[PDB]
Amino acid sequence: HQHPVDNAGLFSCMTFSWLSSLARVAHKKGELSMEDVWSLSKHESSDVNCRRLERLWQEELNEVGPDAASLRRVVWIFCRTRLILSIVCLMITQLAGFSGPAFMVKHLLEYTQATESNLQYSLLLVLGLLLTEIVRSWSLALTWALNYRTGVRLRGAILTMAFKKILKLKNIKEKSLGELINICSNDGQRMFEAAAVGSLLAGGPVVAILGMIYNVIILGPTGFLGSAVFILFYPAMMFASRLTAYFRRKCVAATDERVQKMNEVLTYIKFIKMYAWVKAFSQSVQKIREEERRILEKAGYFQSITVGVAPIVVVIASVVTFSVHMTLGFDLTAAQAFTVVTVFNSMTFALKVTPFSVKSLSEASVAVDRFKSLFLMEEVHMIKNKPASPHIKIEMKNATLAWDSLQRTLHSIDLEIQEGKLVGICGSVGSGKTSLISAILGQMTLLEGSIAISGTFAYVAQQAWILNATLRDNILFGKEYDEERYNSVLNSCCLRPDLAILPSSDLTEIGERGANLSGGQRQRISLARALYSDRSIYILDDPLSALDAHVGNHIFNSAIRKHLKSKTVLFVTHQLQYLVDCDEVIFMKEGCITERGTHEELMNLNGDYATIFNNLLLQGSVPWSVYGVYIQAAGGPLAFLVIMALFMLNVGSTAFSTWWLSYWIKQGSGNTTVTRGNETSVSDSMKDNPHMQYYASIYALSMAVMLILKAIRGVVFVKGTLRASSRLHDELFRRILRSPMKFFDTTPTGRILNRFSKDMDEVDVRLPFQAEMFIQNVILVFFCVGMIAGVFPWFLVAVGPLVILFSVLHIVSRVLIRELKRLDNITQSPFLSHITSSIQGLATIHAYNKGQEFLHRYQELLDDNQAPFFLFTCAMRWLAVRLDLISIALITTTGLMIVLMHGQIPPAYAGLAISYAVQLTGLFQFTVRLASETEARFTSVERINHYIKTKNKAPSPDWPQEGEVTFENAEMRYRENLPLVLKKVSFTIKPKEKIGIVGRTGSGKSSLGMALFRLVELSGGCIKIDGVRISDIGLADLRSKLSIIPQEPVLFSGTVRSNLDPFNQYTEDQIWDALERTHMKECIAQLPLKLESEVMENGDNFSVGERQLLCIARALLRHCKILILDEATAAMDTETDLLIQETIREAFADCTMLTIAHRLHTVLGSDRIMVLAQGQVVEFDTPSVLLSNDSSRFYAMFAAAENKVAVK
Repeated sequence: HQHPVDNAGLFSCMTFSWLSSLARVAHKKGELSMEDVWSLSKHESSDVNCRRLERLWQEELNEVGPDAASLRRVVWIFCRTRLILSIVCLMITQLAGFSGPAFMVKHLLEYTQATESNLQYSLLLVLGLLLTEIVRSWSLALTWALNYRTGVRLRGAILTMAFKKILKLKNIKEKSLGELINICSNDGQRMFEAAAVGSLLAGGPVVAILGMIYNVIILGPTGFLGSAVFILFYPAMMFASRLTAYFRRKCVAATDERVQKMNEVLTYIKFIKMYAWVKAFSQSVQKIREEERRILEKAGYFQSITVGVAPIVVVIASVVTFSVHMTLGFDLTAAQAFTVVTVFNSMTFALKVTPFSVKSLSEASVAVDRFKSLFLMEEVHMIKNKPASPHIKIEMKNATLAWDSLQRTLHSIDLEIQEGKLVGICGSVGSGKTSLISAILGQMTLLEGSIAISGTFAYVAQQAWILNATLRDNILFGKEYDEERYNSVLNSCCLRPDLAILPSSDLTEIGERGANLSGGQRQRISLARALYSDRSIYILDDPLSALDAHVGNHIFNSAIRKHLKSKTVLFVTHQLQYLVDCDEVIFMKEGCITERGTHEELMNLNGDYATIFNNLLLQGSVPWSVYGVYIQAAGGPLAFLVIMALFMLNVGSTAFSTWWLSYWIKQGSGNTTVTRGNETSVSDSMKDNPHMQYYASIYALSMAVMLILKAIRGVVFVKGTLRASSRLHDELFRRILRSPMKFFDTTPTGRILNRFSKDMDEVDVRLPFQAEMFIQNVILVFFCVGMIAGVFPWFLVAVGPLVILFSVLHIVSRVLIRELKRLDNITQSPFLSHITSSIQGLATIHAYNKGQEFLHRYQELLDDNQAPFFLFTCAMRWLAVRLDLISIALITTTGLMIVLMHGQIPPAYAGLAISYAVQLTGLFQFTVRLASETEARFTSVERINHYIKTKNKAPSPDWPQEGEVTFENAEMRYRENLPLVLKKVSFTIKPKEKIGIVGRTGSGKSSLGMALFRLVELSGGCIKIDGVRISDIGLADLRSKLSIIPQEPVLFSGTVRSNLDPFNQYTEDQIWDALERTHMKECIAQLPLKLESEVMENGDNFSVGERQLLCIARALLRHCKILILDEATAAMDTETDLLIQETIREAFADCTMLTIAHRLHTVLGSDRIMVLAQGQVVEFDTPSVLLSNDSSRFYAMFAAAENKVAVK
């Protein structure tokens, strides 16, 4: 039966032994492939379960009605038959995992206390213990198998129904926030988890109740205190979890703000370095980091108070019960005490899994509510009426429709067209053509009139849908491939030029791409698809919205007039050009019919259409270096030693408390003789000993000591790990990524913004948690083995082969698990891609007929994703069962060891060995899983560490005054692999002289500005300012003088005062004087807080002119002797332009002025004009002389610019 699951018997299904061959193949080969994973096993396909659920829901709706219908009843009825069997198996395992400690151990200890010699009794008891262990383990395996299969079935069915519903929506208004995910995406994983890890809820209370009753039976009124301890304990941990969640949410808000600021200042680095403004941003980031650190610290304390639930509770309950029981006058023995302790050690198993069940159930309930909210919407309704006459295609007779908002836009619409007729519709903006287009497709609701439609539609929207596939099939849209049709379509739409542009051929994709395409080409492929589809009636809505006249004419005369001569065409557009050739024109205005007839008749009528026409014509290897780096960053070996010492001290304290309990009992009476009864005798009772308060005092002291040590350990570990994480990344990374050069160009800025947002989370939140859990588990295992082997020295024989077996099995398990995970991870993505591409643009999908193709593709991709999930879960259960077998063997060995030696060991030590052997169950799986999880988190540190690893000449400040600018053959190159931009450039500028820069783009205009600031080192020559070489002056000293106004005005978040002067080097009087000169003082004065008013990002509070005026203000604040102006007139109005020229000439008239712009009039008034071409200086003369020379290129450019106005 194909899949092996359907052929296995009961024994193979109970042990998961049908998966064994895959492990052997994975070991032999090295990696797996999708060719031999498996297929799907039937009984889990989408169609069968979808039909079943649909039938159930329809029956429910018919039975009750759409007011009180519930999805919970339907889901329960769907999953009713198997949950009962799962519950029965769980009850059997919980009942059989308690009969061991309560009945088997007590009889064994009581036998040890007796004075006989038998082997049959002890052998029978050993047999009983082993059999109970086996039964418990195998029952648990069966429960898990059943639950996994049921969950997979339910998830598939619900997801397929959810995506089936969406394709028939006629009120699409919710954004792609619910539809894309919460209905057909990972939202079904919650419904899977509710049946996989949900349920299992009646597992804790039952065993807890049974244990409480048994304890009261054994001891009684003094045995009635363990219940009190447990009840008073657990709600405290609930409260601690709530507080941790609250603090975590607040920290999330703060770090979101920090990363927002980091993104804001990551790409302005030229602006920052041009003024040497690196001080402020460091301060701001440091403050935000401090606040985040404090909140994280508090959350860490409250989260770490929790991880020690079980042994602490056991010790507390035992101490209280036994102390109160003894300090009243009573009797105790080894059997009772150690039976009670062993029972206390088995109550705390299902209380390790109840909370996950509760939270999973809550999430599932919310998801079901959302699904039921979706399932009630308006369906589709397609018109099936046929025209009375065969010559009629569309029919309209006094039909009125209202758009559902119900808003009327159409009123008494009547028209009639026939096959082979071209009809054009004209109207203004908002006339109501779109309402008619929406009504003819049947989307609009019907209120009055009759509708008749025959034919097939071909719809071209004003926007291209663009489908994630190859060009050939995208044009094909699921049609048979041909040759003459294909080339006729290409020639008709003149797509051949575009084919040569494509790198490879017409086989690439039109998805995200790297070059995208133009709107006109998208329109061209849209009409290509439409006219290749070969439908009956064509609906064309303004396909030529943004095209040139020529291509419109060729497209028209090639396709519309020839191909669709006999095909009905409906044309809706605003332009009145092609309407000459149309055989019918209908004018729509104010939702009523105005004109009807041919074009010539329309001109004959001479109505509003004539007026409008006239107006228009007018891998994960992770070597040890990572661990070494983390340890070195944490502080050194001393921190490691301190933390390990504290862990060992805590666990040793717990072990000492239990040992003292064992040591008190052995000292029976103390060779004390009493005269009770009628004759003297030596008592054997523990109460008779005169010294009893000693031992109770030492008990209380032990409890207090253990509590104090646990608190100290938690605090110290949290603080140390937080310091280790906070130093490395931020301190040694932000200080380095603020002084590279050119590194910012040949590297995307979207992958340096990352590693500041995700890696910080991975290093701050999860690593300490996982490390703490792992270390605690390992140390506990070591202590348990040592404590057992201390009493019986021969126990260190059955530990060797078990270690060898564990080492053999672990590697195979790890390889199989990794390989199975990778396949699911790789195969996830096309599912999501198809879902997104289908959700975007439902109109065209519903336009022709296509629903079945998309549904089939969805189902196929669903199954291909589903299979490896099931395989992965089965592998995990396989490993768990093997480890359980090892533990059972160890327990049986120690029990037999106790039995075989009798009469030479006191009963108390035998009880202690038994009490410590039971604790070993269910630890190895936890240890292995936690080791893998904490290994997977040590990858971020590697990337961060990799990215981290990869004079004098101070003269007097006489720079001002005679500020001469001289160039002597300056050469520079942007990169070492590119041609030199500047080639022997030399010029001298006199002080207080105005110079303009003109030339074509790419000829080296920006090179002068880049090299004047020494941002890129020159390759030859030298530049001297005021007789001082710029190479001998420090970068900080040189940049503090010159100023440049950028072509685009940018502003940062904060107050106006910070945006004007962050260094607080100026008082208010100069700021007001500067603001008054640019006539913006009144605007700031009108602000309620003036200079304290808050400024949003990008300066959205102000208009463009205000931003530019603020830029000139901050330029005027510095009072520089040398100024560079760079294209201040990009898209700014003429009034503001004359304003800025007036302000510049009134303010910058006492300093050297250099201008680089595309407007000749800006540099017309300059003393001299510079012309550059191909990196060489061409012309250097006054404007009067340059204009007088015809051969000058500047004069030719001026004539060409002037001809654009005089001629036109």
